[PDB]
Amino acid sequence: HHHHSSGLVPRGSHMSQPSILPKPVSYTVGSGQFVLTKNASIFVAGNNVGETDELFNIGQALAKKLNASTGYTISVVKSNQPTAGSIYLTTVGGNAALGNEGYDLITTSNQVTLTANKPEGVFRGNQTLLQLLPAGIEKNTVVSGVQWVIPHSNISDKPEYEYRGLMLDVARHFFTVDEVKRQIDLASQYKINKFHMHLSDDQGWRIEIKSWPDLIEIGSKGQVGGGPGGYYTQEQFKDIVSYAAERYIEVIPEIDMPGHTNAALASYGELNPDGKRKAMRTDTAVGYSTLMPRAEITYQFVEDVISELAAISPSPYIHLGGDESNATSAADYDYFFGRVTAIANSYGKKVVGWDPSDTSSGATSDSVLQNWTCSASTGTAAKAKGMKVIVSPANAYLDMKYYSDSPIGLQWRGFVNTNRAYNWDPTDCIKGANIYGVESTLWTETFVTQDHLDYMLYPKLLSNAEVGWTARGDRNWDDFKERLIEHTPRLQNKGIKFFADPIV
Ligand SMILES: CC(=O)N[C@H]1/C(=N/OC(=O)Nc2ccccc2)O[C@H](CO)[C@@H](O)[C@@H]1O
Repeated sequence: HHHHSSGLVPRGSHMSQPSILPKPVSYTVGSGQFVLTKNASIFVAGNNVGETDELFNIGQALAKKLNASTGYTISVVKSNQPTAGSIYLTTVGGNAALGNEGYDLITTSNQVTLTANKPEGVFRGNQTLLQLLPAGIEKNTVVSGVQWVIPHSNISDKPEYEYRGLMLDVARHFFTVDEVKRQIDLASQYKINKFHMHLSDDQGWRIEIKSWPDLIEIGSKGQVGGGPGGYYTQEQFKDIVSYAAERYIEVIPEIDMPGHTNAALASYGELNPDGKRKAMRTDTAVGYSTLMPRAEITYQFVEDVISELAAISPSPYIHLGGDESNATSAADYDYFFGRVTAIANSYGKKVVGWDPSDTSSGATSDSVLQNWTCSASTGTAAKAKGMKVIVSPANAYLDMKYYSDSPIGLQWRGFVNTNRAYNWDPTDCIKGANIYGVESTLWTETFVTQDHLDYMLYPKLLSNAEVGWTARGDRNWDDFKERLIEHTPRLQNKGIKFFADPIV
């Protein structure tokens, strides 16, 4: 038998017909079609009144999306007696084998029925439903001249990995609450279920801490290249969390420590050995900054920050960073990370950290390693301690240029085009681990505008999202590539300023 790898498409990028991404466990199509008309309602039915009420909110979110493009006014009904032309969302009789996020979605001529185990699974199923309707459905304004049809079809689905996330760096360049909500919204449509916020680094501090107000008054006032920066009040952070919760997306806030701390060090002189504030940094160097690992003021600071963040962040996880502490000795890093893990745990939070944080003698088996290095020795500690691992290999570093000539992006992990972002498995990063899942990281050294985010995340994130959701045995670049071509108008319709990758 003959085999080959993909080259660039001759003559440039290529960028009744459903376009499901990520690929579901099974999808069959039969004869006939359902027609969504102006008289459609969404019916919801759970196993008890509380569950029905949650399904009602989900139904309303779906109706809002459908109404924007159809111009209809579909409303939602608490009833288990759907009428012909209805969409029906239910958790009654869900297939347990499909888990919390799984669903069956069966479309007949008279009715769409989505059956899940939990409301979360109805929400994930709804993302598929939107992809079964014609391109045009994802428009934010009314589309005319398109019959809103769904082929008679049968889908069963569930994720391969529990953790399927996106990180946005808002420290290097700041993005508004609206901009952050948009990226959360867009990612949710591809079944991303985790959003990691990199809230602080050398060039800026982005979260209001009432007990240390100069973190904002001084530490938020810049960014890479010297713009004005910005920050989130605690009320704004809560709003982001709430918006994410409506999409069954867990928000994990990161305060990076003991390295990548210049913004805090520039805000408070007492955090520095010489008692003087550091100058703010607007360059892109990494590795040089450190908290004082043997000063109690350091641990008081971390505790105040953790206390306030814990109060407003319902996720059971807090990310404490731990990458590139090149100005911290191995012994002091071990000690430091153990102390801050104890603080986090006392405030009811489990710690996530970049490698090599798993090597801290103060880590517990409840701690989580974010494995970005992906070397043979990375996560040896995590594995021995029974710590879950989230992988972020080169293929998940979405800030990497697509090609040598990309006008934005970095290249320290090589170039990562749409194909590279697809052709990998989490076990390529680490073997012998309990892999919790995958996280796409969008660092923002070189990204200033919303269009820059769109360009780098789309289509790269679609590739990563399928690696997280679809089983390895069912992943195939030739298949995905052709599906991606088909999906292109949907990206256009959503207003995503994607890169038309020539490998697609
Ligand atoms: C965990 C992580 O990725 N840390 C830093 C980081 N790690 O940086 C490198 O080590 N870059 C580098 C390594 C060797 C040679 C040249 C650059 O990469 C990101 C950008 O992709 C930065 O935004 C992060 O702060």
